Amino acid sequence: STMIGRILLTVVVIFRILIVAIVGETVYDDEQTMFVCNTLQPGCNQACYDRAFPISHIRYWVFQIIMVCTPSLCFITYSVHQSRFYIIQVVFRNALEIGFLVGQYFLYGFSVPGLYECNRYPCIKEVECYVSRPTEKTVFLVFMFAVSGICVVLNLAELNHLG
Amino acid sequence: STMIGRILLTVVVIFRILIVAIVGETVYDDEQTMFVCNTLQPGCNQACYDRAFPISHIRYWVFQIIMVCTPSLCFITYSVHQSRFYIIQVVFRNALEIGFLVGQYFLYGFSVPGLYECNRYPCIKEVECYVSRPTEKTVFLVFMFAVSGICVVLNLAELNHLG
Amino acid sequence: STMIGRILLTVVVIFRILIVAIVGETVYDDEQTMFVCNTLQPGCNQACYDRAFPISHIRYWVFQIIMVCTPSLCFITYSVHQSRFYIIQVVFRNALEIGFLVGQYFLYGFSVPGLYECNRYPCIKEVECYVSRPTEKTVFLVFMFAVSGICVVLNLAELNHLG
Amino acid sequence: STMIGRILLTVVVIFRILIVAIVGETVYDDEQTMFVCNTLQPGCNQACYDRAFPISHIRYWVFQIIMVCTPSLCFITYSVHQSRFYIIQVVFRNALEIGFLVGQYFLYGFSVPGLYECNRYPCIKEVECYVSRPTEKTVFLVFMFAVSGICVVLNLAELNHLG
Amino acid sequence: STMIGRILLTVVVIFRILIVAIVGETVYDDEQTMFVCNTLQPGCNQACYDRAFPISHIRYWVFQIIMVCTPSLCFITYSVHQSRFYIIQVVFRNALEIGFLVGQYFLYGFSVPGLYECNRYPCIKEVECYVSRPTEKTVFLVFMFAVSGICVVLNLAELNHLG
Amino acid sequence: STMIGRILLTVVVIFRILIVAIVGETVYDDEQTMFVCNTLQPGCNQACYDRAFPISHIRYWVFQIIMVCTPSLCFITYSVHQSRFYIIQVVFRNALEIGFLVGQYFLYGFSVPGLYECNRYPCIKEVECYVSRPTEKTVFLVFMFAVSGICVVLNLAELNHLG
Amino acid sequence: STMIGRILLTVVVIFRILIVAIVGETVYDDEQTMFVCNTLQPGCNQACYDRAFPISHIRYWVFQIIMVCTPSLCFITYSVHQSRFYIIQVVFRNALEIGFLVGQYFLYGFSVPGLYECNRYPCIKEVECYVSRPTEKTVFLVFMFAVSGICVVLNLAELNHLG
Amino acid sequence: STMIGRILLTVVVIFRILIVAIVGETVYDDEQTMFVCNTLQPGCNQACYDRAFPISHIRYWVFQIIMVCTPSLCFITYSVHQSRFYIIQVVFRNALEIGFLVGQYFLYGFSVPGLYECNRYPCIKEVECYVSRPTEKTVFLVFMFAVSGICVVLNLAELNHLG
Amino acid sequence: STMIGRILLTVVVIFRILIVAIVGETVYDDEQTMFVCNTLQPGCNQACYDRAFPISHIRYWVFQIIMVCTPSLCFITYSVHQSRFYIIQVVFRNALEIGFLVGQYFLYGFSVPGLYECNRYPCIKEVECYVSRPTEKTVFLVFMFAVSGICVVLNLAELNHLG
Amino acid sequence: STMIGRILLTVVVIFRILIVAIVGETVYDDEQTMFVCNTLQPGCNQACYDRAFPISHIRYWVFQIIMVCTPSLCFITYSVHQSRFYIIQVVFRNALEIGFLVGQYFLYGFSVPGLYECNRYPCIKEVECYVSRPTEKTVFLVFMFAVSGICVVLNLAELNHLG
Amino acid sequence: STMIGRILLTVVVIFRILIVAIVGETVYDDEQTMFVCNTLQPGCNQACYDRAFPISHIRYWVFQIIMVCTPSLCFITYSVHQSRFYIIQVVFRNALEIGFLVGQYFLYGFSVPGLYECNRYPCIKEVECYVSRPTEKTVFLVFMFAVSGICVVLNLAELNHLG
Amino acid sequence: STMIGRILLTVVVIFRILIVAIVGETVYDDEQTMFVCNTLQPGCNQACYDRAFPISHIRYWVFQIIMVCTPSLCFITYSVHQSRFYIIQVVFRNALEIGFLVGQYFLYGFSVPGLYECNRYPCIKEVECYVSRPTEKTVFLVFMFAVSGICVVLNLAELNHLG
Repeated sequence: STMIGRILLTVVVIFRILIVAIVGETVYDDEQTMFVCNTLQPGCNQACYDRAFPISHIRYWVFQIIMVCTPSLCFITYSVHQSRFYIIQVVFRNALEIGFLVGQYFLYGFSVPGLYECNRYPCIKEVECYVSRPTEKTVFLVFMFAVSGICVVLNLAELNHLG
Repeated sequence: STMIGRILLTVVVIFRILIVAIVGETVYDDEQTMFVCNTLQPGCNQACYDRAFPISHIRYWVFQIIMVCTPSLCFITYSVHQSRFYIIQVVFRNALEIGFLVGQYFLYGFSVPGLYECNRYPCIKEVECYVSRPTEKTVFLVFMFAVSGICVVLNLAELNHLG
Repeated sequence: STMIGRILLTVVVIFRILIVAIVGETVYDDEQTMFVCNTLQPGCNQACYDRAFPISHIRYWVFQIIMVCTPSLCFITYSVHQSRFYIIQVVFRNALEIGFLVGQYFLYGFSVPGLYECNRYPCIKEVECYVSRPTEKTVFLVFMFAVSGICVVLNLAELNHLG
Repeated sequence: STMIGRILLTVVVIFRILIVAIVGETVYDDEQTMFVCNTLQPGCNQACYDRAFPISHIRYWVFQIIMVCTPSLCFITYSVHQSRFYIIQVVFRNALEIGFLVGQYFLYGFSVPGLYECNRYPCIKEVECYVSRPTEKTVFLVFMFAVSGICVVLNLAELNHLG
Repeated sequence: STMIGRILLTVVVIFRILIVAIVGETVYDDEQTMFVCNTLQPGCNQACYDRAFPISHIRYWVFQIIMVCTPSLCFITYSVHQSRFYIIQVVFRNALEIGFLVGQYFLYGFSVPGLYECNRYPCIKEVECYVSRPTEKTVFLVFMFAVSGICVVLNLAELNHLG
Repeated sequence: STMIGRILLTVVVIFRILIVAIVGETVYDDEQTMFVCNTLQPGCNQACYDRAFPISHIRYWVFQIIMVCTPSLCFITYSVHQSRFYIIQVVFRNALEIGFLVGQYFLYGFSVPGLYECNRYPCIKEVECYVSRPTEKTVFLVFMFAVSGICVVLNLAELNHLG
Repeated sequence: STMIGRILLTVVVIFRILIVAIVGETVYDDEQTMFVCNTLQPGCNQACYDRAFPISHIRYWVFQIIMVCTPSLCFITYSVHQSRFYIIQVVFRNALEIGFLVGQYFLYGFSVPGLYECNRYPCIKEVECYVSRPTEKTVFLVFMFAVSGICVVLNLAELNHLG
Repeated sequence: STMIGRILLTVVVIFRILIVAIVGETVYDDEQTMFVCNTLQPGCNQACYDRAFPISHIRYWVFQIIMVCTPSLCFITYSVHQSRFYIIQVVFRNALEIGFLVGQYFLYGFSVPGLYECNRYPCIKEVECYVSRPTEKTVFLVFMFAVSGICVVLNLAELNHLG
Repeated sequence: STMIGRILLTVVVIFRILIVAIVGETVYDDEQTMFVCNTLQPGCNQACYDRAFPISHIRYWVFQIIMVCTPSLCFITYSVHQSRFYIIQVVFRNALEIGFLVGQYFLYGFSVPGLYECNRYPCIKEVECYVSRPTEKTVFLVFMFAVSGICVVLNLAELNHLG
Repeated sequence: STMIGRILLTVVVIFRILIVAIVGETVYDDEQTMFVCNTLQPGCNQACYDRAFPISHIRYWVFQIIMVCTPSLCFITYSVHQSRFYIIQVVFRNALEIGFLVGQYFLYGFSVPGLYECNRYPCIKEVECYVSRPTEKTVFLVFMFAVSGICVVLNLAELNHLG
Repeated sequence: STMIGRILLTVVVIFRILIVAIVGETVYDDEQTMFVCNTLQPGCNQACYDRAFPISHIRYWVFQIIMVCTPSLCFITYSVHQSRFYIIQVVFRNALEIGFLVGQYFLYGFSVPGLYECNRYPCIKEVECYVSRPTEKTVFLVFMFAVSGICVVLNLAELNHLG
Repeated sequence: STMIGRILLTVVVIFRILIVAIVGETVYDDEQTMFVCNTLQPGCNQACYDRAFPISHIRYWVFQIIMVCTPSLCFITYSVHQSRFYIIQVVFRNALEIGFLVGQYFLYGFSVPGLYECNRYPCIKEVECYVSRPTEKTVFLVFMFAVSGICVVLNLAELNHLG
């Protein structure tokens, strides 16, 4: 019952990592080339794009994948050079993944709107801008949040048993 | 008679997976760059493209390839760490592939039209938009539906024998 | 005399497969970007391109390469799991390659014209469109038809001996 | 206490090297295509871009990654051909990394502004130009400066013990 | 004296093959995008480009590299399945390489002009068109002709000795 | 003292080769797309670009890397088939690298100007053109000249000892 | 009381005629140059302009001015060549002016909208078009209808007295 | 009865002449600027405009006004220098006006279509072109034909009496 | 003292009328061609121009010139057909000119701003538009208001004496 | 018989002069704005227009009208200040009009072609240009040549009688 | 001596008035269409044109012509209705013309520069703008100032004699 | 002999004045709109046009017509208010016309070139610009110089007789 969950964690991790490496890289290719605003101003496309999407979805997910696999790198490299390390590494993984999930919800939310209203310099008054591919990016948002939730839950399976 | 079908399933799976990795990625390269609508409105190209093609054909097929190979990943990883697992994994594969096939038919259908009629904001009244490469995408649709059907049938070969 | 022909078949197959993987992919890169029609109509470039070239040359050749190597995949995978299989696989290869060659001649012919005359909707009356790179695509057509003919002939060498 | 720090240095190094190889290459793809100035002058976009960003962020970081791993290449190649080499290589690594960090702060600083004011020939009087993606490049700047600081500190851990 | 020449042939062959795989592919990237003619006619750029450069330089060199290495593939595959084969393969290599060299001189010549004069349909009367990068393509032409000559000469070294 | 210099030569060679393979390829990507001249003439951009930069910086450096490693290829291939070869190969390497360095200085010099003055046909009288990225290309020029000098010096270390 | 009304009719007539000759000609100058529709279709601007404004306001008013002064031309030319003519000419003037007023109301109405919805060939489905200067043309419409009403009333003053 | 008709002829003549001098000149101002064809060909707008409208409506009407008033100029100038002249001048006026009316019907007809189909050189195959203001030009056509008919009839009133 | 004021009224009237006929017509020529708004919307230039300037300055002044000279036309035409008429005509002129002056102040005010903020359909949110020639139109506004005031005052000179 | 011809000369002269003043001025309005050539060259439109039409049709006809009425101006001004003058003036008129007619035929001919082939600097090789309104200008050419012929003939009527 | 000066004043006045009515109106036709600034900003052309030329040269000269002829209109209209009026009118003319001349020098100066430097909103920092036809406008400025000076002097001739 | 020359002077004067008022005004209409230079610089068209044609041909001829008729205005106005005036006026006319003719030759010369070479700021180095209509302007130049010469000669006829 409790033993197999490790199989589930490993498989969702590698799954999680190749959806994000083979699918996500090309939904987000033309983000800024196909982002258009309704103005004649130079430099308002750049301002309003950077205000709407300060850090892209896929950069945050790459960093979140790499950062929650660093504790394992420590646990491997300690073994090669040679259980108190084990529990520490597990609690640190749990803390990192919860912090990253809640930071995700607070950065992005649950949706990607199709319109944005922008009032940064050099734009005059407020302007309207149009996102390219909002429904696919919404589906990807919700899929990553669900997988993140599943691994949060399964990591919390192991915590209670030994702790 | 019944024994060889496994050879056929494995070969159609790897076949299925490399047509989709070497051919499909570049029919769908210029989908949004070569999608044109008949208007002067900013932001109606984005709205009407995202309404016509909410999730691209090839993202659904990547996910369908990866998702129907996850049960095997569980069956391998259980064997390394060490028959009731076997039958469960087979029935889950069958259920997943049937659900994905019927979801495909209900998302996309059997054709890709050359014209689309769109009435989303910011577009004014209804507008006409023009798909790039509708015949090749139709041939690919029908080919994937046929291969999906073949593996559905051959998976259902094995179910009856043991079950 | 008869024995060496297998060497010739294998070498023309791998030859055939790397000309098509290293040369063909970039003659056909800019096909639709550099296809131009003589009109002011939106959406007539897409219609007339898709009417002229319903399935690209190189997609048909990829599929023809992959499809005429699937019988060997069956013959290998049967041997790993463990002569009546042999002759069946050979006659199926022959039938597949002849069907694909004649289907090629009936799809494409022997030439690629430099002009095309098109009368699809949304185009008004008939229009004239201009193919990019017709001579190189003609040379590639004729080269693939000749190599296909050579392997058809050499496969038919083996049929008569055992059959 | 002191022994494990080597694990931390190695892991931050490989970490540091793959964030920079998988993330950084595509924030900086469209830097000059999406850099716009407010003029009708030919050649003022080139002048003002090259004045604002004389050496890109990511070229400096590639060179800094490669240059602070060359002492290890010397220490490996000496061992294959066959402790005084060791301490020398460590002090040289420390000196190189401190020099590169302070040179970074003096080249770039801590921010990337969204506007630039430029008065190079051929531009007339002073002109205003607009950076694409200033917030993401700022986050990357600060992240690289923090990781550089961490490895500076941990290298200085080892110096005091033997020295 | 005579023995070492084989070392020279092998090294010039691999040399010849990686200059052509790492350098040549990107001189010829923008050939048709940066080819411009002096007209307002649709479809005269395509006609005049295809008349000037019917088969690109680098496609001919790829085919010439692959075609003059096929005899060795026959000589290897015969050895695995198991001197009269040897001499035949050598004379065939010599004949192939001389035929390809002289065909090169008769297709392309020794120069790439910077201007071209074109009178194909749909162009009106004769028109003037402008080649992009003629000096680099000339240097590459002459370099490939010189290396081809060197291997022609060294192959003819071996012929006389045994023959 | 004299023995270790070989370590330094090997490491600067591989260093030299990966700065040039990972950094240089993308400074020189948009050279001709972002090269602009001040005219309305068709075909003066092509003429003046090819007059300013007859052979790109990075093609010369690729060829210089490959050409000064061919003597080692001869020395390896002789050893496999089996000291007079050794000294010959060293003097040939020295001669090749000095010839390539001085040819570099005579082709390019020490700078890349930001303006160019051009009077080739089809341009009318003399025209002014604007280089993209002159400071980064200058830094790369000077870096390659310095590394070339270092290996020239260290090769000349070995010459005197045996000679 | 009744006698002076003729003074009022003559003065409103000449008034009516010079507002229409000095003011009206240049409100209606740029009508078709500044009429814009929201499409990319050739020839939909012409179709939709001609459907919206089949006969311009000012052509109808010129014809109405000229046509209701022709009876006086008959009455003058009869007198030069030399009371039954008089009453006939008056009743004909009355009939003409009432017919022209009611025809005006039935052609144009009381307003000029700022938007028009158009579904003529070559336009696709229905389209939206934008009138230039709708408020000034509305003020002119209402002013001409009021003056027309005043002269209708004053002509009907004279009818009853003699009739 | 018969005497007054001369009053009617004179008044319709001056009427006819000022509708044509004050109204007609500006319906036909932008005829060729606002005539558009559906092509990218240079010089097909000129060819197809000149094929559709070989002689403008208003040039024919100016000439018809001037030509049917020349007999009166002869009759006046004869009287100043000083009945057989009279009847001759009347029959010549009648013949001229009938010839001009029937020539009008045979040149232009009764309508102005909104579309024209054109196959003149330099146009490719047949093309579609769009007339500006077809309804107003139709109303003017029919009005001039009706007035021409009225004066034809009234001239034929006088012929029978004396003749 | 009181007698000469009539000379002043007549001369300011003809003065007033030729400044407005020779100067004003061409300040207001390019009003709508040189009116620009900051948007990509079709039809927002028309909407926002017509909202900013519903009736042009010069149409109101033409009508005000013509309307305050109609009482004199009545007083002349009464005299030709033949003091109670006199005083009535004077009080009506006074009332008309005061009503027109105060209506002017309430329509236009005392300034013409260089910017306008507009939120009419089809414009999105509020937009900014730019008036051409605001200082010259301001000088003309103030000049016409001053001359109007002077004639108001001098007309009120005559009222008190007889009344 | 001979006496009336003077009436015919005077009337054809004034006729000739008002067709040319009321019709001709606006066929030739847009001659150079609507003259298009098939090139991208600056300044080839100007060169080829000025080569095709060195002196416009209507300037030659204005000068021919004014120059053949100057002898009458001499004959009038001599009479005011106060038969040998008479005959001289008539023979000079005849000589002037014949010289102008034959000069017309030698300048222009009898047609206006729709295409022109031009090889002036700055044009490259020969180019094709397209005349606007060639049929109307042909009709005007032939009409002026016929009227010129008629007055030539009638002037030659008077010569023989007195001479 | 003193008597003839009146002839000179009248002739310079009518001279002055027809140079300004026949020449000046078309130097100043394209002033704002051919005024260009070096920016991409909407609305900076309007701002900077109106800042450079607040009131056109020719409007000031029209007003100066009309205003210095109003005293004569008073002197005529007084004579019709019927020497103290005379001297008053002369001193008022003198005062008006001197005030207008010095106001001219203080508005415009003696030159029209070819460049203007502008820093009004919406322009960013300071911008450079280019005047069309500065030398002709300078010649006209100096000519009007000289003629104004001549009439100032000759008016001052008459003042001293009677005064 | 000597008496009639006055007839010739008067007629050439009025002739001279109406060729220049009816023909010249529209050769010089599009001078600056159809003047094109070969650059991308803003403001180089204005600079180079104003350098090439500082004062237009037709402004100089208007001023020369008006200035050589002012002495007659003096001679008329002296006669109305009432032989020493006569001779003075004649010598002044002669001096004015000779000065204007030689000033013409020194301003303009005898030709109008089709190309101009310009090196004014803001133009970069020297540029080439293209005159519109050089042959017609040359014919007009030579015609005005010939007529000017004729009146110079005939004025000099009268000088000698009385003087």
